[PDB]
Amino acid sequence: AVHQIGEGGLVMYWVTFGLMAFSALAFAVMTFTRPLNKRSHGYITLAIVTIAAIAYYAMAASGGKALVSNPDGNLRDIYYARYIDWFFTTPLLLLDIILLTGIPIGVTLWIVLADVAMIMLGLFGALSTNSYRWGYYGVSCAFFFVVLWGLFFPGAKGARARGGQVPGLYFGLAGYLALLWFGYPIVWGLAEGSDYISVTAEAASYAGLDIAAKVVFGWAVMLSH
Amino acid sequence: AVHQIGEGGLVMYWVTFGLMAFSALAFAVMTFTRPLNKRSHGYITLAIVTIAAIAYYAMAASGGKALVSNPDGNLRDIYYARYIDWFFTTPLLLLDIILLTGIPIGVTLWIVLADVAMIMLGLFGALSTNSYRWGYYGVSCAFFFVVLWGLFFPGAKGARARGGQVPGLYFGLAGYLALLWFGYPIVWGLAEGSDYISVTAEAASYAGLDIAAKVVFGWAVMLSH
Amino acid sequence: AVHQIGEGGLVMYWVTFGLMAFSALAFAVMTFTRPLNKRSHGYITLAIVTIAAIAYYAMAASGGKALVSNPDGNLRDIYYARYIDWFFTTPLLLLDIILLTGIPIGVTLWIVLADVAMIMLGLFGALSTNSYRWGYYGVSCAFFFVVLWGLFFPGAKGARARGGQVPGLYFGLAGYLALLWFGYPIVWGLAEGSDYISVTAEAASYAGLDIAAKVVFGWAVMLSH
Ligand SMILES: CC(C)CCC[C@@H](C)[C@H]1CC[C@H]2[C@@H]3CC=C4C[C@@H](O)CC[C@]4(C)[C@H]3CC[C@]12C
Ligand SMILES: CC(C)CCC[C@@H](C)[C@H]1CC[C@H]2[C@@H]3CC=C4C[C@@H](O)CC[C@]4(C)[C@H]3CC[C@]12C
Ligand SMILES: CC(C)CCC[C@@H](C)[C@H]1CC[C@H]2[C@@H]3CC=C4C[C@@H](O)CC[C@]4(C)[C@H]3CC[C@]12C
Ligand SMILES: CCCCCCCC/C=C/CCCCCCCC(=O)OC[C@@H](O)CO
Ligand SMILES: CCCCCCCC/C=C/CCCCCCCC(=O)OC[C@@H](O)CO
Ligand SMILES: CCCCCCCC/C=C/CCCCCCCC(=O)OC[C@@H](O)CO
Ligand SMILES: *C/C=C(C)/C=C/C=C(C)/C=C/C1=C(C)CCCC1(C)C
Ligand SMILES: *C/C=C(C)/C=C/C=C(C)/C=C/C1=C(C)CCCC1(C)C
Ligand SMILES: *C/C=C(C)/C=C/C=C(C)/C=C/C1=C(C)CCCC1(C)C
Repeated sequence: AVHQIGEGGLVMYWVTFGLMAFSALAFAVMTFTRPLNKRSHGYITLAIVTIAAIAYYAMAASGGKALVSNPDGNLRDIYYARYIDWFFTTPLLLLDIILLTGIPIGVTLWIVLADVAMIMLGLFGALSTNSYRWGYYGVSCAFFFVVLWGLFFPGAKGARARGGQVPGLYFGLAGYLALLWFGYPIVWGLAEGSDYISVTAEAASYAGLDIAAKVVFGWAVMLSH
Repeated sequence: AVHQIGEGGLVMYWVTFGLMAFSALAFAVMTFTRPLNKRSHGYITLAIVTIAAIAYYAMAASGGKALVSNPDGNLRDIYYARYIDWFFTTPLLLLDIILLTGIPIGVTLWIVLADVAMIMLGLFGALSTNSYRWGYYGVSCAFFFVVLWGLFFPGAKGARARGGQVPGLYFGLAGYLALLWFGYPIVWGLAEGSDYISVTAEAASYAGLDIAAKVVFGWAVMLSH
Repeated sequence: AVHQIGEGGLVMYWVTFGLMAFSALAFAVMTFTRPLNKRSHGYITLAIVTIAAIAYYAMAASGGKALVSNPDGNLRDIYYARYIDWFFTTPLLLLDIILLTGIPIGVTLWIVLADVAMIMLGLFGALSTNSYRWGYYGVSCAFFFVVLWGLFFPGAKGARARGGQVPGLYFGLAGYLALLWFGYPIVWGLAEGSDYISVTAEAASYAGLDIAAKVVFGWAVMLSH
């Protein structure tokens, strides 16, 4: 069988595009308002939703996908565009909260590299036509746990060391992030991995997560400067 | 119909390759002549024409293209190689003149990111098989205007603030750049966009522009240190 | 004919994967042992064998390759994955020894860029379906010689200037590196270039070289801190 997106998925792509694009314009206003030395979280958060807006437009316009054979015998549309999005946006999301903590660049570096490895191995698993897809998935899950360790140990120490409003903002955003980001490997296991849920279900599920992880998250970042 | 390059286009690729490659060797001599602390514009300008030489060789040797369906029903050879070129060379061209101005890195950053977005969205539009090609094009045109705003407002302020020979060199190069770079979205509208002009006409038109934007421009940069 | 890997090549991929992966875990232990300010060669060497482990897994799992027409009339499986590996790992290998020398960043920059050009032009040659493959190869060989010049002239001067244990370590590693890295364009000439040796012979030959260039080399780096 050929498993591709339905109407419900395409509308979710357009809805999600609109949310990201609106957020991008808003955050551009809010950022270029602020003085040059105060723009860091602005630039980062703007870049997150701008890149996601570009990816969502692409997917809504029937780009950024390729039909890939799953070992169950179906051809499934793999939205490689989402991984390109995540390659830039997930390190940016992490930096948005890591920058609160003042930890050394050396520590931040291995957290973001654990994150890019996570995404890249997911991509490779998604483009695999065979059972070795699951080795990619499992090692990527290990790297996700490296990222979480980074957030809840050295990152957390940094935030508590700074004190003031930093711990509340950091633990609030990091706790939300940590819990939310578990949605992604779950959806992947069900979608690109096992070809169990429909591509519409996949698209809608990743869209909901992306709205939570970028729109909700981003507005929270932007509204607490 | 299948729209591909003719002989006139391939010779223009070889001619343009020769011009870039000659310029690269010359600029390598001129740069490694100069002392380590004086090499910046040298390295940048060398990199521009070296990368363009590699891209032009590739296209002359029948690489860097894929046949893509245009909604008019023709298959058109899209030279994705040129966009890979532009991804590196257009930020480098901008840096070549932005470095004259001493503006903050924060400003330079959003100018180059506006530029990379411009190129990338052009690529996506070029690889699109449907009418959403024009949304890519229009937003990319907006980003081009962001780049020009960067050059003619903060960049321009920086140059005038420095004074001396900087304003004359900056406004001369930036004015030439600004006007010349309008050629690209015009050609694209006629070529990758609408499939209106032949691929030979496309190749020749982008070649002429590239010779002006890199060979002429580069020699002007290199001959005013 | 269709030239693809046999069993001997796939086992060599798994063996090589195991060696890289073991080395990655070991080097992770050794690096996160050391204090934050002493981790540079650790991080670099860890990254080398981690990336190679990912590439070798991919190739062992039948990814990272595409069938490409050689002008001799055969279709040959080109392992583009190896070039993606080399794009990151060969600059990292160079930095691992260049960091001993204290030379200016400006010099290190053109050495690594000569190296990335070398790899990229090899990739382009490998993906070429025609005789222009050899122009890519020859220019890439020139860039290899640029890299070696970098190592044996400014890099070497830096090392001798520092003195102490640096010259012995630098010249030992650089001499080994220089000689060993000649294996790659030889194998390429025989494999991706001319389609003369089998893909199994290719895989085994690049694996042997990679084990020498990353496992042996990496253990030597890690065991001389
Ligand atoms: C910023 C840089 C370093 C990384 C971002 C670019 C990466 C993630 C991009 C660049 C080119 C992309 C690939 C180009 C072409 C295809 C063909 C299709 O059948 C499957 C997806 C696949 C294979 C893409 C996957 C994502 C990709 C690998
Ligand atoms: C330096 C990094 C971050 C960016 C530069 C690399 C980008 C622009 C390159 C990497 C791989 C490239 C893609 C790889 C394969 C194909 C297949 C072809 O049918 C259409 C072009 C397309 C899709 C290429 C377009 C350009 C591309 C996306
Ligand atoms: C870190 C960034 C800047 C560079 C690393 C990414 C580059 C080297 C990667 C990104 C996408 C890759 C390409 C994507 C798709 C294909 C299709 C296949 O038929 C031939 C290989 C080819 C064409 C790949 C070659 C390597 C590639 C170009
Ligand atoms: C048919 C479908 C079935 C496929 C099943 C495969 C699923 C595999 C799941 C993987 C579990 C995650 C493994 C990860 C286990 C932890 C590894 C680790 O070292 O990371 C933590 C530290 O680095 C922190 O410092
Ligand atoms: C059949 C072919 C017809 C297709 C027509 C589509 C062409 C669309 C053209 C686009 C016009 C350019 C829109 C750009 C308008 C300006 C947007 C903007 O905000 O940028 C300026 C500021 O950022 C500066 O600070
Ligand atoms: C059928 C197969 C036959 C194909 C033959 C093609 C092989 C071509 C081989 C290339 C030889 C290498 C050329 C390289 C020659 C040196 C060029 C150079 O300037 O580099 C050195 C300096 O930069 C150092 O500072
Ligand atoms: C805006 C997008 C976000 C926050 C995306 C996050 C994605 C992840 C946390 C993905 C994780 C994955 C794994 C842990 C294993 C398998 C592949 C995944 C990439 C989807
Ligand atoms: C050496 C190459 C140069 C200076 C190339 C410049 C290219 C541009 C200014 C391209 C601009 C584009 C748009 C404004 C919209 C549509 C896509 C374009 C990429 C060709
Ligand atoms: C761990 C991997 C290593 C050290 C790979 C090294 C690869 C090279 C030195 C490759 C060189 C090449 C040329 C000089 C010309 C033709 C293409 C090559 C890429 C294989």
